[PDB]
Amino acid sequence: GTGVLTESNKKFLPFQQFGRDIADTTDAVRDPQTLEILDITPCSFGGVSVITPGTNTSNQVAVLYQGVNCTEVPVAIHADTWRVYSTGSNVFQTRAGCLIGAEYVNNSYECDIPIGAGICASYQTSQSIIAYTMSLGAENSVAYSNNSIAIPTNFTISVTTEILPVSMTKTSVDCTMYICGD
Amino acid sequence: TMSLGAENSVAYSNNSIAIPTNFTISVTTEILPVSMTKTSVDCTMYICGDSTECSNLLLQYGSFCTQLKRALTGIAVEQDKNTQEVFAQVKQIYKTPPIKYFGGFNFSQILPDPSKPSKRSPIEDLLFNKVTLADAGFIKQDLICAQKFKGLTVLPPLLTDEMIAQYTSALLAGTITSGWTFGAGPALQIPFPMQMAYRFNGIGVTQNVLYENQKLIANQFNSAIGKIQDSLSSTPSALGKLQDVVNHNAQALNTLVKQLSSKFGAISSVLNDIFSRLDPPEAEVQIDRLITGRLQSLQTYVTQQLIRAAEIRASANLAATKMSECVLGQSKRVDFCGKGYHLMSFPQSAPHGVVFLHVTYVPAQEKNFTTAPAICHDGKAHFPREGVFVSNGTHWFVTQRNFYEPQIITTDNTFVSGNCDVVIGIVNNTVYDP
Amino acid sequence: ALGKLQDVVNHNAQALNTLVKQLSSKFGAISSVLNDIFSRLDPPEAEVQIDRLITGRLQSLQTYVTQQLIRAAEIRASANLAATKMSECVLGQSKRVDFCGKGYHLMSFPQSAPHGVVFLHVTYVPAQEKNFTTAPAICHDGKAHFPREGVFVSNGTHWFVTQRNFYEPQIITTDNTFVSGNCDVVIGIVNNTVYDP
Ligand SMILES: *[C@@H]1O[C@H](CO)[C@@H](O)[C@H](O)[C@H]1NC(C)=O
Ligand SMILES: *[C@@H]1O[C@H](CO)[C@@H](O)[C@H](O)[C@H]1NC(C)=O
Ligand SMILES: *[C@@H]1O[C@H](CO)[C@@H](O)[C@H](O)[C@H]1NC(C)=O
Ligand SMILES: *[C@@H]1O[C@H](CO)[C@@H](O)[C@H](O)[C@H]1NC(C)=O
Ligand SMILES: *[C@@H]1O[C@H](CO)[C@@H](O)[C@H](O)[C@H]1NC(C)=O
Ligand SMILES: *[C@@H]1O[C@H](CO)[C@@H](O)[C@H](O)[C@H]1NC(C)=O
Ligand SMILES: *[C@@H]1O[C@H](CO)[C@@H](O)[C@H](O)[C@H]1NC(C)=O
Ligand SMILES: *[C@@H]1O[C@H](CO)[C@@H](O)[C@H](O)[C@H]1NC(C)=O
Ligand SMILES: *[C@@H]1O[C@H](CO)[C@@H](O)[C@H](O)[C@H]1NC(C)=O
Ligand SMILES: *[C@@H]1O[C@H](CO)[C@@H](O)[C@H](O)[C@H]1NC(C)=O
Ligand SMILES: *[C@@H]1O[C@H](CO)[C@@H](O)[C@H](O)[C@H]1NC(C)=O
Ligand SMILES: *[C@@H]1O[C@H](CO)[C@@H](O)[C@H](O)[C@H]1NC(C)=O
Ligand SMILES: *[C@@H]1O[C@H](CO)[C@@H](O)[C@H](O)[C@H]1NC(C)=O
Repeated sequence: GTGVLTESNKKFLPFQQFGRDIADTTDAVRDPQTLEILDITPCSFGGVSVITPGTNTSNQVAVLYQGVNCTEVPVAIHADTWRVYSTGSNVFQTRAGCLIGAEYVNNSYECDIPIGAGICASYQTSQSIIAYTMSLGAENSVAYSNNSIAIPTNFTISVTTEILPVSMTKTSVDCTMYICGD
Repeated sequence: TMSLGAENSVAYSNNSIAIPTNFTISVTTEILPVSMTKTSVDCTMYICGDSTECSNLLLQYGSFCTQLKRALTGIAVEQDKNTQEVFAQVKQIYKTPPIKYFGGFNFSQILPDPSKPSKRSPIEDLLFNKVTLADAGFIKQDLICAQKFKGLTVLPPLLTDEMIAQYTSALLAGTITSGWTFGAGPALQIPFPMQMAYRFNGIGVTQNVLYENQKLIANQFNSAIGKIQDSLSSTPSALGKLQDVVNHNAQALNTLVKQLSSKFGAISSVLNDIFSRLDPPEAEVQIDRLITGRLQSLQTYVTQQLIRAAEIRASANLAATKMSECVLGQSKRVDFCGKGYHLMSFPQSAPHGVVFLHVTYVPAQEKNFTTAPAICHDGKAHFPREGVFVSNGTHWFVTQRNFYEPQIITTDNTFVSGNCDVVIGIVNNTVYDP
Repeated sequence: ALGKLQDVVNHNAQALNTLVKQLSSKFGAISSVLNDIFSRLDPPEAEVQIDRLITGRLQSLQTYVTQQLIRAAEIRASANLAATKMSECVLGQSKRVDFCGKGYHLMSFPQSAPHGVVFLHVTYVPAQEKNFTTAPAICHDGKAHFPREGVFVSNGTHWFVTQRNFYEPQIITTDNTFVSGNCDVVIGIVNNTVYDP
């Protein structure tokens, strides 16, 4: 196989050799010399996701790692050449992972680049790419009272558009010549 | 053999009308899925796990693994848009007034609880406890570890449940304090009993009924809400419609992951075995057959994922239109917003779905009467302006159509057109003049 | 603003271009060109390698069609919505809220777009609110007086009856209020004079 040989914590039976997961992949192996449990776990991985503004605007980017405590993405470095994203200058940990190269702001605006779990980044002001928490909308508290009614005294006619697709394009394929050219 | 129902028979005749003399407030329930889990898969290590040469050979097939990822990301962003359009239909974030006395109605069971750490209503908490959902992209540090080790991943929703509950509470406060005016422009406060009087007036029942049966209506509403909580708590199969989504998603993921074990006719299901214990010249062919089988499995998986995404999107559009017509207004489309004449609706969040509480009006206690289409007073037909011409006996009166309340027949609630010889069934009666 | 239709066009172009790119996939065979394969193999070997390409390109075609069927189902759902709107919105006035735009519906006008339609929903939006003091009824001679259509409203001293959507104060006469009962059972009733015309 291939993976990190790792110190195990489970127990086999006095005769068990292999250990299997649901999809019959070798989870643990009986050590050859010593009668010790040894677990085979694929060496850690995950998607690499990159947050960018338009290249028409900038060329610096943030990088989001899905499902990592951010204490292992420096563990799994390219050495073991773009380091500035593995190492911690601006490291913010969220439910989706940690995104490096983006500054966490204690404010809250509308959403531009959805990150997940309520966080979503943007590119603002001395220019950096910020990450903040979404804002639902302007706060409001209507003045309820049991002998008070608000009646409008003026109106505004307003017209809005609504785009709707109706039909797609009608294609047609030639099985014989596509599958089997001439 | 199936029984279709209590076989009944209504006593039709041509001079008889049945008018209810009482009513009943009935809170119904309706549970709708909105979104599903946002999975994402990578070929390179699902198919060719830790096998550089397998990756190099998979490079030949190539363009396939951009269709897969493209479809999956489309589905994920579609789920996010579904949630946006179902819930984010309010401009501001309204707040319930600090003091709660809405004319005797008791919304304690639907408004959020500051006591809980999560500001969810008792009903929302009960729903969340009732439905058991799998890990929603929790940071790894179970069945989830099996899938997560094959490149199969679940992304977390962009809308955390707390801010979904914030949308829900904003909608509740808006519809309680303002009415339907907050969905058609700016919020306009109005006392709740007057709002509910308008809601009666919009189903053909005058408001003098509510202003005189306010206590009964409040008590019935409170008891109905309590019974809703008890019923959807005790019965475990009440909301299996949401559990179906989670079951299907986890089940498809399990089938896909353990499908990695099939050999598809090859000598072994693990590639290093084929590479060490077999000659490369046809090892290429054998592992190519394995790759074709696994690509077929992924393609099938995403085809059912796409069909189920389309069905969930249709359900989400239905939920969004129910949120618009039912919650933000008062619909006349019968059985759209619950069995009976629609009064109000109250949204309540739930995992991967939403649940409404359709308040409706149901007549209770009928009574036979003798009716006429018109009344001939001085050789002129006299039709009812609004209502019916019932009569317990020689006492012909004019009531409204949905609640028995007799009135003397005068020239104010009666309009005249014709002579009393064209109408079949006209009845001689006096029409008092004020 | 109208990228919804451009999305359809782009999806169709991409879906129909991945097929054209797919022919350059050897699919486990020696090469993805039929003539070379037939010109460098004995009849028996060719069949084996060719079957690889034929089966591969067939699969690709099914993958493309199935997705076309799914997309056509989505477009049909969208087209059924458009028809419903054109009928209840362009050919009538709708009472379903947020169906024909936000606000109370007035009119709608269709305009033709490439592979789609766009509507111009003419709505009505109240603008300038004004706090008032209201009551459910008006006890005059011991009898409650409920508004025939509208709400009771006072500007601080006098009481009026106005519409529910536009401040239009009126003197309270007996031609716009209906009597129902006596004034000891409704909570919130207030004294006032109801004019007799
Ligand atoms: C291998 O040699 C070591 C050296 O003492 C011994 O302890 C161990 O038991 C041996 N392995 C086996 C399988 O006997
Ligand atoms: C791992 O993540 C948890 C939260 O899930 C956090 O509390 C902890 O500090 C992180 N690091 C370690 C070494 O556990
Ligand atoms: C409004 O509510 C307050 C407190 O709930 C009460 O004191 C007052 O009398 C009410 N106004 C009415 C019923 O007109
Ligand atoms: C109503 O609003 C319009 C602005 O759209 C303004 O021109 C007009 O004077 C206003 N009328 C009143 C009576 O306030
Ligand atoms: C109407 O029904 C309620 C119970 O829902 C009852 O308390 C009341 O007495 C009834 N009124 C009449 C007139 O039957
Ligand atoms: C409203 O109902 C709740 C039951 O959930 C009850 O605890 C509370 O006392 C009620 N409110 C009043 C004012 O009685
Ligand atoms: C009217 O009388 C008929 C015949 O007795 C009866 O079946 C019906 O129930 C009565 N009306 C009502 C209350 O439905
Ligand atoms: C019918 O109802 C009217 C009004 O309450 C009453 O005057 C009359 O006595 C009733 N029918 C009879 C018994 O004549
Ligand atoms: C009701 O139907 C019967 C049966 O034909 C008929 O004799 C009677 O005249 C009808 N009543 C009226 C008011 O037309
Ligand atoms: C109504 O009265 C007129 C004259 O008063 C009479 O000719 C006619 O037959 C009467 N009809 C009924 C149904 O009593
Ligand atoms: C109505 O009164 C409330 C509280 O007194 C106030 O916040 C609001 O601005 C008032 N509305 C208008 C239109 O002045
Ligand atoms: C209320 O309206 C009446 C109109 O009859 C007017 O005489 C009075 O001055 C107004 N009061 C206020 C406070 O606006
Ligand atoms: C209305 O007037 C009557 C006069 O008999 C009086 O008894 C009652 O208290 C008045 N109501 C209010 C709210 O002032």
